[PDB]
Amino acid sequence: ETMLRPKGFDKLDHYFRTELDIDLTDETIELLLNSVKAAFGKLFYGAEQRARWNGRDFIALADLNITKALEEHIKNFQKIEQDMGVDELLEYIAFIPPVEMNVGEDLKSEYRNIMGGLLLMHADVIKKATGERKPSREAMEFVAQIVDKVF
Ligand SMILES: C[As](C)(=O)[O-]
Ligand SMILES: [Zn+2]
Ligand SMILES: [Zn+2]
Ligand SMILES: [Zn+2]
Repeated sequence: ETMLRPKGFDKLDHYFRTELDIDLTDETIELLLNSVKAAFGKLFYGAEQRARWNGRDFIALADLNITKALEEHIKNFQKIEQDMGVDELLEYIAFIPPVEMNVGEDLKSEYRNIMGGLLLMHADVIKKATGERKPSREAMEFVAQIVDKVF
């Protein structure tokens, strides 16, 4: 790899291998990030309605479709000291939530924790579903499919 590899990939690659026992490639990182981005969009299911019922004109964290299981991953992510590239990866995915309403700035400030939780959740699913320390394209495509069915 060189310094041109998209920013964050480096650090994610390094964290997944050394701390989670998952060997990623550029190809499987892209698949992983597309699945994270998809799941992130799914968290906005019901969010505009919940915001309106609360008298708000913006989406708050309280309005998102986050479950207890994801909340646990988000909390575990916040206690990680090593930088796994989440800030760079967030910019890389160029996330646009599927809503017309304003996303509140305090929620925007939590996007790194949400994405970090989604990354740890995906690592958990990779290990429990693929059977491969170095997942193939098809293994990762399967992870994205089964993740889509819990969001
Ligand atoms: C030098 As590396 C991103 O393969 O840990
Ligand atoms: Zn590369
Ligand atoms: Zn590498
Ligand atoms: Zn395929």
